[PDB]
Amino acid sequence: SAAQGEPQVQFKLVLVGDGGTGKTTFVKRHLTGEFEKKYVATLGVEVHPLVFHTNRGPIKFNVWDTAGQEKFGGLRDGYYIQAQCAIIMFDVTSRVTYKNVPNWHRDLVRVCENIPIVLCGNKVDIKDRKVKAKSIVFHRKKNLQYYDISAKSNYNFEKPFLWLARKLIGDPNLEFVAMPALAPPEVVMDPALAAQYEHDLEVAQTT
Ligand SMILES: Nc1nc2c(ncn2[C@@H]2O[C@H](COP(=O)(O)OP(=O)(O)O)[C@@H](O)[C@H]2O)c(=O)[nH]1
Ligand SMILES: [Mg+2]
Repeated sequence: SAAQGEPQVQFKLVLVGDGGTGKTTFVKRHLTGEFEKKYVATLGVEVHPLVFHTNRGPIKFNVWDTAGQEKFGGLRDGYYIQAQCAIIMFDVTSRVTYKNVPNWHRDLVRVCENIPIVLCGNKVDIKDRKVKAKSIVFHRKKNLQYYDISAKSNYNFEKPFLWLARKLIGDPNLEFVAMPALAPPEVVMDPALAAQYEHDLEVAQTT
Protein backbone atom coordinates (compact mmCIF):
# COMPACT_ATOMS: atom_id res chain seq x y z
CA SER A 1 0.00 0.00 0.00
CA ALA A 2 0.94 3.67 -0.32
CA ALA A 3 2.23 4.08 3.23
CA GLN A 4 5.38 3.52 5.23
CA GLY A 5 5.69 0.50 7.53
CA GLU A 6 4.36 -2.03 5.02
CA PRO A 7 5.55 -5.65 5.08
CA GLN A 8 8.02 -6.17 2.26
CA VAL A 9 7.15 -8.42 -0.66
CA GLN A 10 9.70 -11.22 -0.43
CA PHE A 11 10.15 -14.75 -1.69
CA LYS A 12 12.42 -17.64 -0.79
CA LEU A 13 14.32 -18.65 -3.95
CA VAL A 14 16.43 -21.80 -3.92
CA LEU A 15 19.40 -21.91 -6.27
CA VAL A 16 20.43 -25.47 -7.06
CA GLY A 17 22.61 -27.38 -9.50
CA ASP A 18 25.87 -29.25 -9.67
CA GLY A 19 28.95 -28.00 -7.90
CA GLY A 20 31.05 -25.74 -10.07
CA THR A 21 28.21 -24.54 -12.27
CA GLY A 22 28.57 -20.94 -11.06
CA LYS A 23 25.73 -20.63 -8.50
CA THR A 24 27.74 -18.62 -6.02
CA THR A 25 29.37 -16.46 -8.72
CA PHE A 26 25.88 -15.74 -10.07
CA VAL A 27 24.19 -14.73 -6.83
CA LYS A 28 27.18 -12.55 -5.88
CA ARG A 29 26.73 -10.26 -8.89
CA HIS A 30 24.07 -8.41 -6.90
CA LEU A 31 26.24 -6.18 -4.75
CA THR A 32 23.81 -5.26 -2.00
CA GLY A 33 22.68 -8.89 -1.70
CA GLU A 34 26.30 -9.83 -1.10
CA PHE A 35 26.85 -7.01 1.42
CA GLU A 36 23.71 -8.06 3.33
CA LYS A 37 24.04 -11.83 3.07
CA LYS A 38 23.49 -13.98 6.13
CA TYR A 39 25.00 -17.40 6.88
CA VAL A 40 22.56 -19.79 8.57
CA ALA A 41 24.71 -22.21 10.56
CA THR A 42 22.14 -24.96 11.15
CA LEU A 43 21.65 -25.49 7.41
CA GLY A 44 24.94 -24.25 6.01
CA VAL A 45 23.35 -21.77 3.62
CA GLU A 46 24.13 -18.13 2.82
CA VAL A 47 20.92 -16.21 2.20
CA HIS A 48 21.36 -13.23 -0.13
CA PRO A 49 18.56 -10.63 -0.01
CA LEU A 50 18.24 -9.48 -3.65
CA VAL A 51 16.01 -6.47 -4.12
CA PHE A 52 14.67 -5.61 -7.56
CA HIS A 53 12.71 -2.45 -8.23
CA THR A 54 9.56 -3.00 -10.30
CA ASN A 55 6.92 -0.71 -11.79
CA ARG A 56 4.81 -1.86 -8.86
CA GLY A 57 7.45 -1.29 -6.20
CA PRO A 58 10.31 -3.31 -4.69
CA ILE A 59 10.41 -7.11 -4.63
CA LYS A 60 12.98 -9.13 -2.67
CA PHE A 61 14.25 -12.60 -3.54
CA ASN A 62 15.97 -14.20 -0.57
CA VAL A 63 18.30 -16.41 -2.53
CA TRP A 64 19.55 -19.48 -0.70
CA ASP A 65 23.09 -20.29 -1.87
CA THR A 66 24.63 -23.55 -0.71
CA ALA A 67 27.85 -23.78 1.21
CA GLY A 68 29.07 -26.35 -1.31
CA GLN A 69 27.34 -29.41 0.15
CA GLU A 70 26.11 -30.42 -3.32
CA LYS A 71 29.71 -31.52 -3.98
CA PHE A 72 29.29 -34.48 -1.65
CA GLY A 73 25.58 -35.27 -1.83
CA GLY A 74 22.08 -33.86 -2.10
CA LEU A 75 20.58 -30.99 -0.13
CA ARG A 76 18.53 -31.49 3.04
CA ASP A 77 14.76 -30.98 3.16
CA GLY A 78 15.31 -27.93 5.37
CA TYR A 79 17.09 -26.31 2.46
CA TYR A 80 14.11 -26.69 0.11
CA ILE A 81 11.24 -26.25 2.57
CA GLN A 82 8.90 -23.31 1.99
CA ALA A 83 10.74 -22.30 -1.20
CA GLN A 84 8.44 -20.16 -3.35
CA CYS A 85 10.52 -20.32 -6.52
CA ALA A 86 13.79 -21.78 -7.80
CA ILE A 87 16.57 -21.56 -10.32
CA ILE A 88 18.21 -24.80 -11.49
CA MET A 89 21.67 -24.09 -12.92
CA PHE A 90 24.00 -26.01 -15.19
CA ASP A 91 27.25 -25.15 -16.99
CA VAL A 92 27.09 -25.09 -20.80
CA THR A 93 30.74 -26.19 -20.89
CA SER A 94 30.01 -29.38 -18.92
CA ARG A 95 27.46 -31.82 -20.37
CA VAL A 96 27.27 -33.85 -17.16
CA THR A 97 25.83 -30.87 -15.32
CA TYR A 98 22.93 -30.75 -17.77
CA LYS A 99 22.48 -34.52 -17.46
CA ASN A 100 22.04 -34.02 -13.71
CA VAL A 101 19.28 -31.40 -14.10
CA PRO A 102 16.47 -33.99 -13.92
CA ASN A 103 17.78 -35.19 -10.54
CA TRP A 104 17.81 -31.64 -9.18
CA HIS A 105 14.31 -31.05 -10.47
CA ARG A 106 13.10 -34.31 -8.88
CA ASP A 107 14.59 -33.44 -5.49
CA LEU A 108 13.18 -29.91 -5.65
CA VAL A 109 9.59 -30.74 -6.57
CA ARG A 110 9.41 -33.60 -4.08
CA VAL A 111 9.52 -30.89 -1.38
CA CYS A 112 8.10 -27.95 -3.35
CA GLU A 113 5.27 -28.99 -5.64
CA ASN A 114 4.33 -26.64 -8.46
CA ILE A 115 6.52 -23.64 -7.68
CA PRO A 116 7.81 -21.55 -10.61
CA ILE A 117 11.26 -22.66 -11.77
CA VAL A 118 13.78 -21.22 -14.20
CA LEU A 119 16.46 -23.36 -15.78
CA CYS A 120 19.72 -21.47 -16.48
CA GLY A 121 22.69 -22.54 -18.56
CA ASN A 122 25.65 -20.60 -17.24
CA LYS A 123 29.12 -19.69 -18.63
CA VAL A 124 27.95 -18.80 -22.15
CA ASP A 125 30.85 -16.32 -22.34
CA ILE A 126 33.16 -19.30 -22.84
CA LYS A 127 33.86 -19.80 -26.56
CA ASP A 128 33.94 -23.60 -26.52
CA ARG A 129 30.28 -24.27 -25.70
CA LYS A 130 29.28 -27.93 -25.22
CA VAL A 131 25.58 -27.74 -24.40
CA LYS A 132 23.89 -25.86 -27.23
CA ALA A 133 20.33 -24.64 -27.74
CA LYS A 134 19.44 -27.67 -29.84
CA SER A 135 20.15 -30.00 -26.90
CA ILE A 136 18.42 -28.00 -24.19
CA VAL A 137 15.01 -29.62 -23.93
CA PHE A 138 14.39 -30.53 -20.29
CA HIS A 139 12.42 -27.38 -19.48
CA ARG A 140 9.68 -28.03 -22.03
CA LYS A 141 7.96 -31.07 -20.50
CA LYS A 142 8.34 -29.60 -16.99
CA ASN A 143 7.11 -26.07 -17.75
CA LEU A 144 10.37 -24.39 -16.76
CA GLN A 145 11.45 -21.19 -18.45
CA TYR A 146 14.99 -21.41 -19.90
CA TYR A 147 17.69 -18.70 -20.17
CA ASP A 148 21.33 -18.67 -21.20
CA ILE A 149 23.32 -16.74 -18.59
CA SER A 150 26.89 -15.63 -17.97
CA ALA A 151 27.47 -14.78 -14.34
CA LYS A 152 30.91 -13.25 -15.07
CA SER A 153 29.56 -10.82 -17.68
CA ASN A 154 26.13 -10.17 -16.07
CA TYR A 155 24.58 -11.47 -19.30
CA ASN A 156 20.85 -12.02 -18.83
CA PHE A 157 21.26 -11.55 -15.06
CA GLU A 158 17.81 -10.10 -14.48
CA LYS A 159 15.87 -12.43 -16.76
CA PRO A 160 15.25 -15.34 -14.37
CA PHE A 161 14.13 -12.95 -11.62
CA LEU A 162 11.77 -10.98 -13.88
CA TRP A 163 10.11 -14.18 -15.12
CA LEU A 164 9.72 -15.49 -11.57
CA ALA A 165 8.41 -12.13 -10.30
CA ARG A 166 5.75 -12.08 -13.02
CA LYS A 167 4.60 -15.58 -12.10
CA LEU A 168 4.67 -14.97 -8.34
CA ILE A 169 2.82 -11.63 -8.40
CA GLY A 170 0.40 -12.76 -11.13
CA ASP A 171 1.35 -9.83 -13.33
CA PRO A 172 2.55 -10.59 -16.87
CA ASN A 173 3.27 -6.89 -17.50
CA LEU A 174 5.56 -6.41 -14.51
CA GLU A 175 8.82 -4.65 -15.44
CA PHE A 176 12.05 -3.87 -13.63
CA VAL A 177 12.34 -0.07 -13.73
CA ALA A 178 16.03 0.05 -12.84
CA MET A 179 18.78 -2.57 -12.77
CA PRO A 180 20.22 -3.50 -9.38
CA ALA A 181 23.82 -2.45 -8.79
CA LEU A 182 25.88 -5.35 -10.18
CA ALA A 183 29.57 -6.14 -9.93
CA PRO A 184 30.88 -4.78 -13.23
CA PRO A 185 31.43 -7.38 -15.98
CA GLU A 186 34.71 -9.27 -15.52
CA VAL A 187 34.58 -10.43 -19.11
CA VAL A 188 32.67 -8.90 -22.01
CA MET A 189 29.89 -11.02 -23.46
CA ASP A 190 30.28 -10.64 -27.23
CA PRO A 191 27.09 -8.96 -28.54
CA ALA A 192 27.17 -10.83 -31.87
CA LEU A 193 27.50 -14.16 -30.07
CA ALA A 194 24.70 -13.22 -27.67
CA ALA A 195 22.42 -12.41 -30.59
CA GLN A 196 23.27 -15.70 -32.27
CA TYR A 197 22.56 -17.72 -29.11
CA GLU A 198 19.23 -15.93 -28.63
CA HIS A 199 18.19 -16.72 -32.20
CA ASP A 200 19.32 -20.34 -31.73
CA LEU A 201 17.04 -20.70 -28.70
CA GLU A 202 14.11 -19.23 -30.65
CA VAL A 203 14.57 -21.68 -33.48
CA ALA A 204 14.88 -24.56 -31.05
CA GLN A 205 11.71 -23.54 -29.19
CA THR A 206 9.57 -23.55 -32.34
CA THR A 207 11.25 -26.89 -33.04
N1 LIG B 1 33.84 -18.00 -17.61
C1 LIG B 1 32.95 -18.09 -16.58
N2 LIG B 1 33.33 -18.71 -15.43
C2 LIG B 1 32.44 -18.79 -14.41
C3 LIG B 1 31.10 -18.21 -14.57
N3 LIG B 1 30.43 -18.45 -13.43
C4 LIG B 1 31.26 -19.09 -12.60
N4 LIG B 1 32.46 -19.28 -13.18
C5 LIG B 1 33.60 -19.99 -12.58
O1 LIG B 1 33.17 -21.32 -12.28
C6 LIG B 1 33.82 -21.76 -11.07
C7 LIG B 1 32.77 -22.24 -10.09
O2 LIG B 1 31.98 -21.12 -9.67
P1 LIG B 1 31.14 -21.19 -8.32
O3 LIG B 1 30.36 -19.88 -8.31
O4 LIG B 1 31.97 -21.45 -7.11
O5 LIG B 1 30.18 -22.43 -8.62
P2 LIG B 1 29.16 -23.18 -7.61
O6 LIG B 1 29.91 -24.38 -7.01
O7 LIG B 1 28.01 -23.66 -8.48
O8 LIG B 1 28.74 -22.23 -6.53
C8 LIG B 1 34.60 -20.58 -10.52
O9 LIG B 1 36.00 -20.69 -10.89
C9 LIG B 1 34.03 -19.39 -11.26
O10 LIG B 1 35.04 -18.40 -11.44
C10 LIG B 1 30.78 -17.56 -15.85
O11 LIG B 1 29.66 -17.06 -16.05
N5 LIG B 1 31.73 -17.56 -16.78
MG1 LIG C 1 28.79 -22.30 -4.47
